Amino acid sequence: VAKKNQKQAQVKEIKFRPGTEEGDYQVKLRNLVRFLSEGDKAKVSLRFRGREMAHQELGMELLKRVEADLVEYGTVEQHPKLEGRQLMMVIAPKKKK
Repeated sequence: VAKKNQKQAQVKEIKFRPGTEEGDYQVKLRNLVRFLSEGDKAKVSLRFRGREMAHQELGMELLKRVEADLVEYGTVEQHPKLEGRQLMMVIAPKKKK
């Protein structure tokens, strides 16, 4: 049931950045969640700029904490992985197993 249903839906993505302020980190979290709440899929992507080293250890520890922040309103469908020079995570809507 896809690309041929009725209203149909589409997964959304939200980018994040290191050293993000609580304010920006909150609204962003809500957005990502809003996508899950409705019932749609959502994935996060961390982009580094300049010295990725610092963002590497910090960007990693982030997804981990962030993933949990969602574990309460979502679940992990695809463990994070390193791709090229960017990090990406996949969050699934809190529904079924």
